[PDB]
Amino acid sequence: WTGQESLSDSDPEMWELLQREKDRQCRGLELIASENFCSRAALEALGSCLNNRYSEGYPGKRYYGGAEVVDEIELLCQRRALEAFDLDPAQWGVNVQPYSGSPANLAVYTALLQPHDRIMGLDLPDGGHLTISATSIFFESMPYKLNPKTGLIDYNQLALTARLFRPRLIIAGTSAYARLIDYARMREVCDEVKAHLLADMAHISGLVAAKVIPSPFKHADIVTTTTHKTLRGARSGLIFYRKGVKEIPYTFEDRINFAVFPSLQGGPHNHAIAAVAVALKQACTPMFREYSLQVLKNARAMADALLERGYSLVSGGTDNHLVLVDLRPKGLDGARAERVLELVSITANKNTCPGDRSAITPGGLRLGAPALTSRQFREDDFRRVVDFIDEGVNIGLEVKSKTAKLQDFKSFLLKDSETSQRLANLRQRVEQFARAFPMPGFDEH
Amino acid sequence: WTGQESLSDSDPEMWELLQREKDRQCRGLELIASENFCSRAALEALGSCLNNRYSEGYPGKRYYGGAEVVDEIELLCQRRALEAFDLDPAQWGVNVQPYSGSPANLAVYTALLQPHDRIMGLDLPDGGHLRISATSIFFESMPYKLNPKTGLIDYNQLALTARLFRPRLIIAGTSAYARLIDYARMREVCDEVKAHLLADMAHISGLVAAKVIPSPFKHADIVTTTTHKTLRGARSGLIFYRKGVIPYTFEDRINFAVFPSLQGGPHNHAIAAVAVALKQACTPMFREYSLQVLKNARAMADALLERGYSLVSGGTDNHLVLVDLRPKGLDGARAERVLELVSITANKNTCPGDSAITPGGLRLGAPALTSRQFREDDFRRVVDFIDEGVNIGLEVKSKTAKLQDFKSFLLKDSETSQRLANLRQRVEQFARAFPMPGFDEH
Repeated sequence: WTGQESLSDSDPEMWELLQREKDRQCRGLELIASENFCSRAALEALGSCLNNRYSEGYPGKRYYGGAEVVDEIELLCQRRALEAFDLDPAQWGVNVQPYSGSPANLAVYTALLQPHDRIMGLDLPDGGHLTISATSIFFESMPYKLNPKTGLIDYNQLALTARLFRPRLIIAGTSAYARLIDYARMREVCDEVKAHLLADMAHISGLVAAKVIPSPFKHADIVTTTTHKTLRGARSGLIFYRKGVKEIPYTFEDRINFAVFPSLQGGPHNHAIAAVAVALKQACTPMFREYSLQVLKNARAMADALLERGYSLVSGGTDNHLVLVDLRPKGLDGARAERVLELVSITANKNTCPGDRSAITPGGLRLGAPALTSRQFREDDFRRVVDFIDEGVNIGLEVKSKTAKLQDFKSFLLKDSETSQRLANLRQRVEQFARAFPMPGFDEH
Repeated sequence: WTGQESLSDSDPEMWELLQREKDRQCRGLELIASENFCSRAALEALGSCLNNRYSEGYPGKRYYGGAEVVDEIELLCQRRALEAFDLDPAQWGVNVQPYSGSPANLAVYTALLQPHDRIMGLDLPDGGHLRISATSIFFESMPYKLNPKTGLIDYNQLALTARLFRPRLIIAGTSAYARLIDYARMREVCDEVKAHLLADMAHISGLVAAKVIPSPFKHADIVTTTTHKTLRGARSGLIFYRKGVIPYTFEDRINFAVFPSLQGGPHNHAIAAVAVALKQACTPMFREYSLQVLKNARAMADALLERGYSLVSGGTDNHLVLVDLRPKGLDGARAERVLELVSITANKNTCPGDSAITPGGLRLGAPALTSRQFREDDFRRVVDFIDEGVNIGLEVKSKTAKLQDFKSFLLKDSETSQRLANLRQRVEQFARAFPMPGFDEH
């Protein structure tokens, strides 16, 4: 055992699996949950010897051996994050250790709130498509809601209801929201009621960095994010925090750092920090701004094509990487569409429409442009992506007429021969279209 | 821009640093914190398109598109994990999503306890340096004790205080303890006081797989671990739990605590790397490696005993040895610093008789160097270099008063820095010649 023998030679079972995922990403239309195709350079650092370094604690104050290079990476990653978001290092700091998105938010909560302190966040922030929570368990949550008429945040009810609830922390964030969040309005409500504003910009950070949308940094105390959504890097988290005066100084740095370690996490994933750091250098470039504009252009193109075929869209359209389809008028629910699209190699997830209760089978569907725009899709290509989605939906409506239960519907897609061929036909064309485009990452895996 | 260009071309600055870490890993003696060197096959899964795959939820119940392949990698990793610890699928399940060890443990607390329920773990379970823990913040913790004279865990005193305190959960686990933990005895206590036994085998779990030390699964009903210490995999975490039988109710709650309570999407690249490594862990080869880790610890202990270093608890049954430097007249602060400057990695440790006192100890481990085909004679050779480091430490501790002055002296003094550079070069020669698991250059 050398320890240096390839994956394909030493573990065929797993290499066979790895290749199926690479083929699927290449052959399919990837529209799911603001995901992306990570670059080769970032991935190289992600699966590297940096995986082997213990480095509990923080750069500067690690006195045990070996953490000297890893210090310089962590400190580099910070500067590049502050650069990507055009932040004054005197006014802003950043903690690059959080293992993913949720651990980033959890570390902010435990840093600034006592157990049982009160938090407010948007109800069903990610769509509610998987029907307690950290927020709800160790602290006292109260949701604010979307306004069912407009599909936008009901900032009024949020302002009115927060005066009564008295939260110490309000979250400004939603991964299933196709419009721009009014951070200044959220800052009003927080200052009045005497609360921290946390901008969770998980799925839109690359857009914020490229300056194709308004920055929550101009208004938020704290900003959390992910690094694998619209930022195009590795799966990781970040926590940005203000520092300096306003002379009463901010006290975020030490509490936020102490919450990540030692309160919640162990030693950081230095492989992940380096892969993030690669992607953030990439994000600073003009190439990434031109990409981010194309993301918006493509999502708007997608939105228009759906509208032009008589689809309803939650909130009328988009200012965003996302477009939320409301399928209820068209006659299909989200679970049904979600499934049918999988079988023709199109990844989406269902989404709860504003107005509908928990027990209604979500009638919407969340789509997003980041992944495919990274494969050099233009507006024409997304217009043609919608042709494929619409055809898939029309198969669904045919099968809805011939079936009753969700389980009847689902079996009928596989077993009815006239349906399984129409799906196979749409799958073959979808796949003929998608393969032709380039793909970021490695050739083979 | 393709996103397909090499790291060295598109980011020379980062590539430089990456190779400095790889170089430092090859030329150094690496004894810190039970860390290891990950297989190339494992790191190839880690550097992969699996990074791109969203899959919040669990296999079989993920109805959004794209998850078909990742459903299989997750379930395969579970079977490969239950296989590696010789666990029957009817009696044991395993959750392979924890982002690391501390999330793996935190998920178990929230799964089983309410907030403010009572817990008991070992005081300073990791050691010294770097209401503190999240376990202290949300729950009501009262620590249990090492016996300050012997070095071992005070099982009698633990049972005394546990009768008073009425804990709901007890944590068996220390990443700074050179001994076997009497899991039978801890279950006897937890049965008596009606409490859950959690076994955090984080640092030792590779040894448990290879059957070279006794298994906590015999006596515990929840087991957490890491996958990058003795298991040699990528950085991650696991939660093993009972199922079957009057049935167990751990599966649903544990799963809910991981998602949606504490985590978002799983890291499927890391899960896939773990799965590569648990396959490696099921082989006779891995058992050779693990026996050699235990024997290289003893070989390291005995060479330190043979120069009259006191070791906490007399020695080791383990992958690591805990060196008491209070007799020798140096502290863990100065020791780890000198060793760092001659490419030897270790960390300071609190000795049983003392907290706010500079830790007069040292934690050294086999796993990493044993993975470079180090034998007993190579570890006695390691102790030679460590001993020369300690000696230089005493040489400087005489000449200088405070740590700020001490550390400055190691760089600024001409005669010391040359004797350092000389020792360093003899360590870097010795180590560079050994083989290294992983990629050639990064």
